Amino acid sequence: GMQKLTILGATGSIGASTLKVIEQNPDKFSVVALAADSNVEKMQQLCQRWQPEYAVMANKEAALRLKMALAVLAPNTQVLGGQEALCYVATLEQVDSVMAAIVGAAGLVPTMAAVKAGKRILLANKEALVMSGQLFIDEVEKSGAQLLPVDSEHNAIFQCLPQTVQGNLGRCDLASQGVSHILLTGSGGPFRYTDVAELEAVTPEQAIAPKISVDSATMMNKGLEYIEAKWLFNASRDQLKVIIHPQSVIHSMVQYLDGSVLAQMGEPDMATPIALTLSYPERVKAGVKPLDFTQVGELTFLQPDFERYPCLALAIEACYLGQHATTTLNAANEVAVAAFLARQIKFTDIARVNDSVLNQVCKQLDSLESLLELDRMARTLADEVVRERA
Amino acid sequence: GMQKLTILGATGSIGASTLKVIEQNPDKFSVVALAADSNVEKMQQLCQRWQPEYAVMANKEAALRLKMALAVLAPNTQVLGGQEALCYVATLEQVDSVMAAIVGAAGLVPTMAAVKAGKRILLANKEALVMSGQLFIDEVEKSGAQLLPVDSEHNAIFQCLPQTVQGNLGRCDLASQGVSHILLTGSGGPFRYTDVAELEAVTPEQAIAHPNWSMGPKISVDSATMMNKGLEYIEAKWLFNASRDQLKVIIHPQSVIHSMVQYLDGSVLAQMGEPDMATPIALTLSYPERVKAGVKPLDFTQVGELTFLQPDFERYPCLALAIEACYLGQHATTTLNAANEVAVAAFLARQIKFTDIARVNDSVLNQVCKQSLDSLESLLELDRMARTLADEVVRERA
Repeated sequence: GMQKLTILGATGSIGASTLKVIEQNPDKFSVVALAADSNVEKMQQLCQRWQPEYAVMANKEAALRLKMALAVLAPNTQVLGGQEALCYVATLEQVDSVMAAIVGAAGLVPTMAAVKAGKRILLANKEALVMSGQLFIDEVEKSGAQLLPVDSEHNAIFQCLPQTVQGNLGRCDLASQGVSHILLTGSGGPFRYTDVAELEAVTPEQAIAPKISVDSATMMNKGLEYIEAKWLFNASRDQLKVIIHPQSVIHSMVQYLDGSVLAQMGEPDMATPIALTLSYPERVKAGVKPLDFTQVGELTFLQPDFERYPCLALAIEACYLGQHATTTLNAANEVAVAAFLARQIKFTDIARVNDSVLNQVCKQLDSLESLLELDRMARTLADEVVRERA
Repeated sequence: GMQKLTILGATGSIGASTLKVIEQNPDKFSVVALAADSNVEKMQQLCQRWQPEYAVMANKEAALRLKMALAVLAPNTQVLGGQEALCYVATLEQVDSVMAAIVGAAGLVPTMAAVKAGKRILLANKEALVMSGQLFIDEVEKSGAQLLPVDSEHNAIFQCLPQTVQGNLGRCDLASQGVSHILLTGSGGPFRYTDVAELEAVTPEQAIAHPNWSMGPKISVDSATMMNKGLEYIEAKWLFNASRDQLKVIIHPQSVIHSMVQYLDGSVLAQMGEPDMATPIALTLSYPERVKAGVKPLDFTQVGELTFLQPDFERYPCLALAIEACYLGQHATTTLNAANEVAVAAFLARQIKFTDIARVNDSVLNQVCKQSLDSLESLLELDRMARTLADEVVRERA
């Protein structure tokens, strides 16, 4: 039958890619609610095109402006505002799936509301597993919600795993389904061939080839992905390897016990992984062409050097320590990057800030509230370490 | 519980790879019968190690020599000889799976006997589908036998396909499980970068060199002409029920990727691994589970660069013939396969040039299908007729 969707985070690239898949499959997917942060203009255009039952701005002042516009552009769309309203559209009885694409800590509560209601969760918020991995997996178990990862690397891993593990994410023992290890691939960022010595002098201009760009450059992006993969797939440290693949044609791979490797490849378009999150276990047209082997060029592989990418080592370390450490590390890194971009600290100080803060905190029963509180503490400590370094 | 095996073709590399996997999993697999053609020395050593209930030599004279060697060294091994005995061990009530690794046309009857008995078939004979695809698929359907492909390409495709297709091979509509197409992958052979003009003069030595897998002379030459990929195309049609829109061919020179499947959402699944036949075998034995195969995980720090090319039909005319033969049906694929056996043997005998292989294949195929209810017997007969014609065309070329 028709699958009914709420899209949390409708005005960014993920939202757009989701809508493109839905546009290719009007017989299968129906948009009940669209929700966003504060890009009212884009949201007006989308409510006009999609005429959803509900439209929600996270910001109440932004909601008011949208309401005025939709009196005219989408008169049958009920406009709402605030966090409560995000939870309300994420938990509607008629809704089957929730694209959880509101980014940052503000995404936690609405995503979790969808989990507690037993929805299918198309997970495109990093914070849910980076900050609150154990909570999320427990609440998913308790409600019977289905979790499907949107992000490219996770989605590729998901596709490369057997059906038995796919249907029971975060609870299968991987060794028992024949998995030796997961190969999380990444481009290595723009400093992949740069001599370690030259990293000290790197500028924000160079690092950007904004926040997510700097994370690419440090491989903190991959670290956070590693942490998420641990929770999504219940992988131990022996089961999770990071491989640099500079061309990003392969999006990730799984090594099996018999020697077999499965890899997922394709054109660089988020509609591909999204489309599977919506259609699983079936497949649908995504508006993405088949891979052109005439243009992929050479594929190569490198082992990450932890001297080049110290943030990657920290994230791996933090992962073994648990939720408190991953929350701490994620928070500290937001502050550290903001400081680098503000010119206050060198590129290589990002890891130093992260490393001090992490060491300070972990030298000493969780909720989303207590973890947000730790996130704030960690930020305060990072502000102080940033000061020591200027 | 314990899976019971008959191995047809125990003394070659496939047999050895199968026995390596079994040796890693004594709690899961047990060998009921071993069968071979005339390598008594190797069979004696294997019967001594495995002490199977039955040992069969295809050649009755060889069976007699084995029987004498085994009286004491393997006293509980009943030794048998001939074709009837191959069918008997392939159809035993206690046997669950049959590694069908007897190569050539001689493999047809025993492999078919296992099919008709409803066994799990670990298919490692090309001829079953190249010569008699339609027959095999129909008999598999009737008996409830399971076909699991051993060959590297097919096994990779199998792994890149969804569980629903995997459990119902040759019966599923591929479009309906989201498949756009299968990408059949080949190395391109040692002449992949060679100018077409220089192909005329190439030698057997050149044709056999720098291989990514261990292969005998014939299969190596087929790799050089891309006849290998053509035959595999024909098999893939029967095995996956793939239409003319669903089967493509691509060159991947390093043979790290073994095959790939393109899906409707843009997603491509690829199977990769060390060039060790224990990997695909192991899955044919363990499916839907997995087992240790004695093969190391792939080391991505040593695979080097992966690249892709497109086959040029001027460099690979056999590939065009195979595709054409596939559209024409069983008679044409049987004819082509037979003609190519003769043509390659002639090239290796230094009677014809490398580029005469396609010319011989092309004449023979044209002659037969210009001039117009199948059985294994009638298809063997066509194979012999096509061989006679190929012998004649080889003579014209020397």
